[PDB]
Amino acid sequence: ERSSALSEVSLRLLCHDDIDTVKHLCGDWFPIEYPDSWYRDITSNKKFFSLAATYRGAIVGMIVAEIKNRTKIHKEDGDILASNFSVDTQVAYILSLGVVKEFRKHGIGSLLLESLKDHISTTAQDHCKAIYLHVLTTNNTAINFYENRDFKQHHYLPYYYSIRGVLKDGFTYVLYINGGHPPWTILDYIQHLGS
Amino acid sequence: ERSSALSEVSLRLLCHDDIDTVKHLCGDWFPIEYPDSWYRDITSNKKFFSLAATYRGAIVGMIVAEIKNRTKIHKEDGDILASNFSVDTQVAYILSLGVVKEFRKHGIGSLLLESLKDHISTTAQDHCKAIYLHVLTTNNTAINFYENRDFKQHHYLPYYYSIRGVLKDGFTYVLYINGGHPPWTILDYIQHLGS
Ligand SMILES: CC(C)(COP(=O)(O)OP(=O)(O)OC[C@H]1O[C@@H](n2cnc3c(N)ncnc32)[C@H](O)[C@@H]1OP(=O)(O)O)[C@@H](O)C(=O)NCCC(=O)NCCS
Ligand SMILES: CC(C)(COP(=O)(O)OP(=O)(O)OC[C@H]1O[C@@H](n2cnc3c(N)ncnc32)[C@H](O)[C@@H]1OP(=O)(O)O)[C@@H](O)C(=O)NCCC(=O)NCCS
Repeated sequence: ERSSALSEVSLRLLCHDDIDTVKHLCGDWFPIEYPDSWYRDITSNKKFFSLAATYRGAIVGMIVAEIKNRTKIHKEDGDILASNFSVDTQVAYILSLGVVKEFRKHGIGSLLLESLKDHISTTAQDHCKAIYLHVLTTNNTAINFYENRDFKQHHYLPYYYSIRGVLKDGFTYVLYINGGHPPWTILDYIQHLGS
Repeated sequence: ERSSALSEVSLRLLCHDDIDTVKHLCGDWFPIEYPDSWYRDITSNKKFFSLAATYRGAIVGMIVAEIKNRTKIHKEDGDILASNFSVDTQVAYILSLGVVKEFRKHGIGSLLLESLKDHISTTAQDHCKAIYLHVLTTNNTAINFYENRDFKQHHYLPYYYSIRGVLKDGFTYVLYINGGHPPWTILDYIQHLGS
């Protein structure tokens, strides 16, 4: 019924007209209060690669990412890349990846991810050295999907409580590309030089 | 009427019985959703210095702070102290400082702050090197109060949007004590050595 769904899937960019759909689908995945401005920006601003997967013409999945230089990484994740990667080095952050529950396990998520990788290759060549993202600790399904796709769990991010707001805990997950890697400790060097 | 209010003010620790009052007063200052567990912890856990100011026996102000080693500072604020301050160095973070609006400008906030400074001296001696806190960009009144009290604006903290949650923008404000200072740049050294 839905069994054949991948054969009826097309890829397109998000656009302003998609905002209400995007609110609905994102809200289903994640209980978080993004402002309208966030939705307008991700849907309409070319700084983002925002790609939808449609089934029978209706969005059933999306990936939203930003390719940016390493200085734009928030300090909590600054150490995803070693210091010997210069300030000009690029990374891609995945703001959102999701697929509608009924449509999961048909290969849509993988297709979206692959599409982003292709986009990175054409757009940034070998300059981009990591793709990174955040997952809630609770998301067993997502973690499995990413781990199976070579993403590594970089570190735990704790609950954050402040006047500015509250953040749930999470993990940063990173796929390294084009030779990227995290900072190396004394032992890491001892190993490479040693052996 | 309220004019004489400081003469009728007493200081006491927060306790479990205060939680509903604390929710009410904090909520009036800040629009943020702390979980019940946060309130239980700040009211009852001795890891925190949580001090209330009462007028006619009722809480009209409070300060909540935690004295902690520097490794416990979140990475966004790691650079409040220079690297030559060892890992054993302590800082105090102010989780909350507020006074009920009608009772403001009677000296209650200053008293709470001074009390924390006294607590730090007896508790940590000269080991604590900074007191730091966060304010929303919107808080003109708080900024004035802190700036007048020698706190410096260390840096801007941007809006944060993620699956984990949303944070409003803010500033980190720091008072240095016992010789504490931020990292020094090449020019900063050139100046000290130079002149
Ligand atoms: C993680 C997620 C995106 C995966 O999407 P999918 O669309 O489920 O991804 P895929 O279908 O490509 O892969 C899922 C599994 O199905 C398998 N699969 C793909 N097609 C299949 C098929 N036709 N028949 C059987 N299995 C299939 C894949 O091999 C994969 O298994 P593997 O990891 O063992 O290889 C999805 O679980 C999700 O949207 N979760 C919500 C995550 C979230 O909260 N994201 C951000 C919040 S805004
Ligand atoms: C910042 C804040 C705590 C200050 O409290 P206060 O109780 O107002 O502080 P004080 O009364 O000590 O000082 C306020 C001013 O009144 C002056 N003052 C004190 N007593 C006075 C008096 N009796 N007559 C006239 N002025 C007086 C003080 O000198 C000070 O002015 P200055 O900065 O020019 O010196 C208060 O504005 C507040 O609670 N703001 C909300 C901040 C917030 O959101 N905090 C965290 C959110 S959880």
